[PDB]
Amino acid sequence: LELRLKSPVGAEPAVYPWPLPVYDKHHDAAHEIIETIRWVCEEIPDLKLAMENYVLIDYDTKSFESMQRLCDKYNRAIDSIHQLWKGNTRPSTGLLRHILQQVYNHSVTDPEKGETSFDLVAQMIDEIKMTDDDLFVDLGSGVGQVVLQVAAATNCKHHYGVEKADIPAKYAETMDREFRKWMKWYGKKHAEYTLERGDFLSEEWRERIANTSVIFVNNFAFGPEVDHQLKERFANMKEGGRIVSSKPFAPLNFRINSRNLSDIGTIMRVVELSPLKSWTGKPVSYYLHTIDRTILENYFSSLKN
Ligand SMILES: Cc1ncccc1-c1c(Cl)sc2ccc(NC(=O)NCC(=O)NCCCN(C)[C@@H]3CCCN(c4ncnc5c4CC=N5)C3)cc12
Repeated sequence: LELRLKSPVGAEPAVYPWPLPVYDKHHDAAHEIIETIRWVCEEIPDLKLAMENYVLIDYDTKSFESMQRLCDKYNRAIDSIHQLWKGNTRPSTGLLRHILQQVYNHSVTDPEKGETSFDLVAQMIDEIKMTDDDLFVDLGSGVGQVVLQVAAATNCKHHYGVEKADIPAKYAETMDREFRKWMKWYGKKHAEYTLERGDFLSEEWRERIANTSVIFVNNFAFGPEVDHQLKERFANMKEGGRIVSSKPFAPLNFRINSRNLSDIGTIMRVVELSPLKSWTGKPVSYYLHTIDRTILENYFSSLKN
């Protein structure tokens, strides 16, 4: 008693047991199956032609037979297309959102222990414009969704996620497995990444932060001691190093003077960025900090002149 979806690239099939799992009040495996089929049909125009029209319209998610017939029709169309062909690119943004949701639903089995975030991360990725020279770190990466989104979208040398908390770091291990598996199932390419359990305030992480060109950090809920210690870690970063955060680490209007020479504002430019400046989501801002020690050098040059 199960349902199978054949991979469009010949990987192992996706196997779902019956009764199908319900993930939450807004997500279930039946709709995940239907949406997976629809995404594969977008990926492969021949597949849409091979598949009969009525199949994705006339379906009963509460009927094993109807869900089985839907899977059988898609599976037969995959076989016909595989036969036609007998004669790895980066996923689209829409497909990537589906993959990340699918990876999360299969990994976070008990959510008690995405949408607006996804589109915001996509905006941040578009603004920062990382290259193969960059090293990316999401400081306090949770279950790893931001790292997975960035790794699937950019060509950074490596993407890292560091998470201290036990429950998220444990779920991240499954998120990592499920992501690699689903990305292979669709035949989609992603850059290298690592989800690690650790403390970003450790001695090991002091040098790693110093050597990171792009840091993303959701610092909104951090205490003043974590924030204070992070500013100290950022003070070792290279010129041009960037920090994208949910709360600024220095004032937007920082003005260097004789009384504030110890502030992080002496060595970084800070700008408030917003998708509102065609966005229709939450009126949210993010903060881009760029390491620039010329702020401090110019102040000293002006003291001597
Ligand atoms: C996109 C977005 N959507 C909604 C709101 C905001 C945003 C947002 C911006 Cl707006 S900018 C931006 C940049 C990055 C990110 N990334 C993530 O969201 N990444 C996932 C995510 O879940 N991030 C939060 C994980 C929090 N953790 C459980 C721990 C809490 C305690 C601390 N901690 C911890 N870890 C390791 N060592 C440690 C510590 C403490 C001391 N030493 C981590 C997000 C955003």
